[PDB]
Amino acid sequence: AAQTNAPWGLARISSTSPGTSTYYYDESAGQGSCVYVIDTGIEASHPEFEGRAQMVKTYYYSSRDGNGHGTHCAGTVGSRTYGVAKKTQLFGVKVLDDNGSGQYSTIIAGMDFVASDKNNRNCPKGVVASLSLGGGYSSSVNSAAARLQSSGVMVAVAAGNNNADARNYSPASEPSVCTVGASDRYDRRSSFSNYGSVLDIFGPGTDILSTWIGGSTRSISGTSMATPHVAGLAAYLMTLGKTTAASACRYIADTANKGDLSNIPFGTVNLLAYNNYQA
Repeated sequence: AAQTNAPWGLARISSTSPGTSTYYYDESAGQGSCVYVIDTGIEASHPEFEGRAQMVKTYYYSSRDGNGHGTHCAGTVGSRTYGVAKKTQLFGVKVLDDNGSGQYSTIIAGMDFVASDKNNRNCPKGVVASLSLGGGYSSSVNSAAARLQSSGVMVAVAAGNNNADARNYSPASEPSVCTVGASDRYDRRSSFSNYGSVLDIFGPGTDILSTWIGGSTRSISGTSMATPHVAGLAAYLMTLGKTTAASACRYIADTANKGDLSNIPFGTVNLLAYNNYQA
């Protein structure tokens, strides 16, 4: 399948070169997979989600996304126009309030929720969780991410936006999950992207167009935006049967575009997520 005039990040993930604008992907499109977006919620009523999104859990007075961030991330995973995996099922878990903040204890509860809740959902092709959040190092946060991964969920987490080594942030520093840095449309490391040995992969993160609340759209930047590209890619690849939740991060690294990013510090991987789709 070919989506013309796609957001640059979608085009980038199906291309061996920057500077194109068509997204190419297998029509299976993540059907039969599920992606949990653990964030500020999801505006499931947005036409871009086509009935494939729903809120399953909140820790606050509403499950609605009063912020936009979670809706944007969910859009990059799976919206019809802005998403990598256009037929996946999206499940929202609101661990962050409408100002985008959340306690680590709530975030941990949300991760353990997903590890169990997937047994209440139909995801024959596999389960992914996208975590566009983080703060300072916490062994308990890292352990919760490790549990979620161990339970059979492909966990993708943001590297962080501090232009610093991600070893000092969580859950980015957890070795067993997929830690995602951000790049721009010219294959440069995003100016804010964290780096370091704990990163597994880069995805598009600067000037990413996606869904927003109030049935709208907007372009924002962050490792928050790169993470759902990788989560959606994992769901897409798992639906194709090319990899599994336990092996998807490594498979994405194995098949990535290699050596193509600039300003990658010595010791950080130079790997850009790539679907290797031959039309």
